[PDB]
Amino acid sequence: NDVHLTGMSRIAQAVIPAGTGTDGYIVVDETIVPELLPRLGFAARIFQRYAVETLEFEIQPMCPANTGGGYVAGFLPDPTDSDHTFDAIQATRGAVVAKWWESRTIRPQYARALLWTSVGKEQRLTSPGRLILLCVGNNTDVVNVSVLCRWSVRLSVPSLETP
Amino acid sequence: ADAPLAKASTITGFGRGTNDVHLTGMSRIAQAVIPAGTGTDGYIVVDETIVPELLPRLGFAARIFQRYAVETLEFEIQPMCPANTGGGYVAGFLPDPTDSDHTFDAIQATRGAVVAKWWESRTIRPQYARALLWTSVGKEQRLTSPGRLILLCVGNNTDVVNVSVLCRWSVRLSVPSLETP
Amino acid sequence: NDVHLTGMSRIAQAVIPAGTGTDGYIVVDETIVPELLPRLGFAARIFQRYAVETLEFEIQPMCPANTGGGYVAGFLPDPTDSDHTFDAIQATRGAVVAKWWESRTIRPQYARALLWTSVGKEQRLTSPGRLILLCVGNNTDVVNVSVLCRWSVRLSVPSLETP
Amino acid sequence: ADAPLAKASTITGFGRGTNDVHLTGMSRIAQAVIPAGTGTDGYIVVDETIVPELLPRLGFAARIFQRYAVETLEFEIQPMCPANTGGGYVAGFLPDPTDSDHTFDAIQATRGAVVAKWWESRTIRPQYARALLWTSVGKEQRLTSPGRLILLCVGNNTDVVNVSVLCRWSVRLSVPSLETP
Amino acid sequence: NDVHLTGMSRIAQAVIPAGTGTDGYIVVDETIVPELLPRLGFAARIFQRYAVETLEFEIQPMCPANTGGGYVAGFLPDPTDSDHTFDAIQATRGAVVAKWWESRTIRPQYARALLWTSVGKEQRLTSPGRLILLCVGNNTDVVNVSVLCRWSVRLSVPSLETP
Repeated sequence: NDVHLTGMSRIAQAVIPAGTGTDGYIVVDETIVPELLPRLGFAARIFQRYAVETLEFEIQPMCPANTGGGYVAGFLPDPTDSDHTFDAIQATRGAVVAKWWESRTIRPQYARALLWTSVGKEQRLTSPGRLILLCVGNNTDVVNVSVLCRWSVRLSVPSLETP
Repeated sequence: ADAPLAKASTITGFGRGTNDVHLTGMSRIAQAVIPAGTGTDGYIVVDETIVPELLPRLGFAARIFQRYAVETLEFEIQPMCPANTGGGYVAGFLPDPTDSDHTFDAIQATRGAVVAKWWESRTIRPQYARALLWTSVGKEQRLTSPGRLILLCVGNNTDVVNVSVLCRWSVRLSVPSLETP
Repeated sequence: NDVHLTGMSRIAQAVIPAGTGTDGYIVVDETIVPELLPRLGFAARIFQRYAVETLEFEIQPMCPANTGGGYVAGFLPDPTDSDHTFDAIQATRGAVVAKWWESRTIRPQYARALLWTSVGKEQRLTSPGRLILLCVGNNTDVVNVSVLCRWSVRLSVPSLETP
Repeated sequence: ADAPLAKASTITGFGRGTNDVHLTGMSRIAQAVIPAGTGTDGYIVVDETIVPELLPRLGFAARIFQRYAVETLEFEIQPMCPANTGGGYVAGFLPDPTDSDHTFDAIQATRGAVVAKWWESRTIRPQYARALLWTSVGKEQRLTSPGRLILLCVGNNTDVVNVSVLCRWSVRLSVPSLETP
Repeated sequence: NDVHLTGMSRIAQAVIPAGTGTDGYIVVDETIVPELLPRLGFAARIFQRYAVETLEFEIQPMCPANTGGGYVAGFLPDPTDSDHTFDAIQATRGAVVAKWWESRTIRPQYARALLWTSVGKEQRLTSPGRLILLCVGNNTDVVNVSVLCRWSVRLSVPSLETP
C-alpha cells in the first residue's frame, strides 16, 4: 500500500593517484537512480512509484592531512547528459567545497514530485537529479573519497520488475 | 517434652540465594595490528561475537547465574596512529550471531554504524536485542549472544595502523545456579 | 483456542535396596517434558504450545521411621545433560532436604515463557527445567520414594502429533 | 574545526566496575559417615576451615572481588539416624584457623557451642571475627579465613550415624579485580 | 610522635626502542614499598608505621607526536607476584589508557589500613598495592615514559632501621 523507508548507504567510491586530477576533473558523475542505492535498490525492485521526502549527502573523504588539494560538489536537478564544469555546480543551491581531508554536507533542493522506478524514454521522471563531485585543486598524494547518502522515501503501488 | 522416633530436620533457609545483581564496567574485546600495504577495502580487522566469555569480569560471574539481560551497551574504537596515515575504517554492530556478513554494505546499513579515518576515534550506540538470554552454550546461537562486532578497513593505509576496540557493558544477571564450563 | 488445565500426577518412582545410595547417588533425574506427566501427556498430544502458570512438586517418600538417611531435591532450569552433584542443587531457588520418612515441598522458579510440546533440535524450548532427587545419606533399609507434581498450564494452537 | 597531529583518546568510563554486592544463601560444608563401634570420645568427625572455596557460589564470585566481610554466619548440624543410637556429638566454632585443637574441652569452651545426642539437631550462633579479610591465599592464614568448624563425637554410638553439617552465610564482597586460582 | 608528609617524586623510568613492546609487554611492574619513593625513603628509615591518606599517580610520557602506540596503567591492591596481563588492569578502579604522547592521572582505591615499613614474612602488611604500566600498542619510535607519584602519609612510632 504505502511505506516509509529510511537508510544510509554508499553511492560510489573512487581513488585518484598523484598527478591526476587538475581543476575540472570529474571524479564521479552519477544520477540518483534506484539502481545505485543498495537498500533502496532491493526495495524499488518491488514497488513502482516513489517520492523522496528528505535526501542528504555527505562526502567523507579519506586522505592524510598533507594532501592540499580540494573538491567541490553539488546537486543538479537536471538529469541530462551534459554538465561537466565548475560553474554549473557553482550556481546550484546547497553546494560544498573544502580540502581533501574535510567532510562536508550537501543539503540539496530536490523536486518533491512523484517519480517512477524503472527506465523509460524520458529521463526526468525516474531520477531526481545528479551528484557531481569534481576536483578543484591538483593533489599531492593518493586520496580515497567515499560519498554517502541519507535517503527517506515513500514507495507505493506494488509490482515486480525483471531487470 | 517427650521423645519421638526421629525429630524433624530444622534446616530453615535452604536454597535462598541472591537473586538480582547489576554489573557494569568497561573491558576490551579484541585488538589487532596491520602492516603497511596490507588492509585494502573489505579486509576484516576484527570479528568477534559478544559472548559473556570475552567480557572477563562478567564471565567469572555468569558462571553462577543463569540468565542475563543487557541494559546498556556501547562501544569505542580508538585507533592509534598519527595523522599521516590516511586510510579509514567502518564499524558496526550486527545483532545476528551468524557467520556470513563480510562487506561494507552490510555494516553501513545497520543502526548506529560509524566510518572515519585512522587518526580519529568514534563511538557506537547500537541497536541491541534487549531480550533476556541464557549464559551456557547450546545448539542454537541466537539465545546466548546479543550480536557481533565487525570492523573492517575501507582504504589503503600508508603506515602501520593499530586499533584497539573497547566495550562499555551493563547487565542484570539473575536466576542463580552454578555450571561447569 | 485456549484452555486452562490443572492436575496432580506421578512423575516417577524408584526403589533403593540397602547399602546402595551413598552421597551423590542420583535416584531420579528426568526433565519436565509432556511425555512424563500422564494427564498432560494425553492433552499435549493435542495442542502445540503451552505455558506453565504454576507448577509445584512434592517428594512423598515411604519408609519406616528407622531409616536414618536423607535426600535432597531441587529444580534446575537448564535442561542440559550435565548436572550430577550436590552443589548444583544447593544453589537453586526452592530446594528441600529432609530424612527419608519426611515429605517436603518444592516451590521452584520456572521460566514463564511459551514453549513447544514436540521434540526439536534445541532442548531449551520444550522443557522448563529438570527435577533431580539424589540421596545424601547412606540408608539402612529399603525406601520407596514416589515424587508427585502439581501442574497448571494453558495449552493452545490445536494440532495432532504422531509419536 | 581544523586538523591536529593526533586527536586525544575519548575513552570516557574506563575502570568503573561495580563496587558493592551482597551474597547470601546456604550451602553444606562437609559430610561423613561413621560405622558402628568406631567413634569413641574425641574422634574428629569433620574439621574443615571456612575458606571461600568450600562455599561454592561464593568461590566463583570471590574470584572477581578482593575483600569480603562476613555479616551473618550460622551453622546447622542435622544428624540422620533413628532414636536408637544413643551416642552424641559436640559442635563449635573456633576463630583460629590454626591446626591444633582436638579435644572436648576446647570446643565446649567457645561461645555458641552445642552438644546433643545423635538423634537431635542443633544450631550454632558463633562469635566470628567481623573484620574485613582478603580472598586470595598467602603466607599467613589469619587474614583469609574466619575460623574453623570442629565437630567430634563424645560417646560410643550403637548404630551407624550419618551427620551432614550446613552453613548459612551472608557476605559483602568488594574492591573489584580478577585473579587466577 | 605523629607527622604528616606530602611530596611528589619519581617512582621509575624506562626506555623502549622501536619494534619492542607488543600488547601485553610489561614496561614497569613495581610494588609501592618505601624503598622506591625518594623523600619517603629517607623518612621511612626513621619511623615504623605509616598509613597513606591520599596517593595519586601520573604517567608523564615523553615522545614525539608521531609515535602512535599506547599504554594502559592501573593499581592492583594485591601485592602478589602474579598479574601480568591486560585484563587484570582492566577490572580495577581508577585505570587509564591513552596514546604515548598523552599524560593521564591514576586515582586509585587504596587500603587505608596501617602498615609497616620494613620487610616481613607476609607481603600484604608492607605495601598497599602495585603499579603496572604495560604497552598496548606496537610503537613506532623510541618513547621515554617517566611515571610520577603524589604521596601523603602519616608516619609514627619512632625507630631506626639498618638496611
